[PDB]
Amino acid sequence: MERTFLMIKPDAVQRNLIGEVISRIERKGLKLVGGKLMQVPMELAETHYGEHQGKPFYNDLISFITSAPVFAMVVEGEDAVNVSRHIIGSTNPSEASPGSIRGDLGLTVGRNIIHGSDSLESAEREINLWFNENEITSYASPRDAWLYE
Repeated sequence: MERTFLMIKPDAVQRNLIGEVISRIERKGLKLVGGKLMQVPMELAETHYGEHQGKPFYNDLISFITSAPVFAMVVEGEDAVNVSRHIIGSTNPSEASPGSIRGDLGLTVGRNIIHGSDSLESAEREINLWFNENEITSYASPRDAWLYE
């Protein structure tokens, strides 16, 4: 089944929203398949946000993402990448739909609660970068028979 990478950012962790964010993912029907609270190594940060490398907000993205732990997640479900993006909401929390994570919980584009893989491509990249196969479980849930055909 389709999988994506999610990350609860240091802002959420420092605001004590880990529980709140996880509930919103769970209840949508996505399956938590890998997860770990971890401090982010300087190496890992740069390679993860490689694609932005030139920008006006890169220096401050590295310092931020490493300023406290994060909750790194691997979530599984049908259409996971775009479903996740849907409940996460637009980058700018001022434009993200009310009801979405960013919409309800975040204030500013730089401090916006949670990261989600933006494509099937970067999903597979990000999953392999943050997790090793043996950290990612794979299991059936009672509700699976009732989320899908």
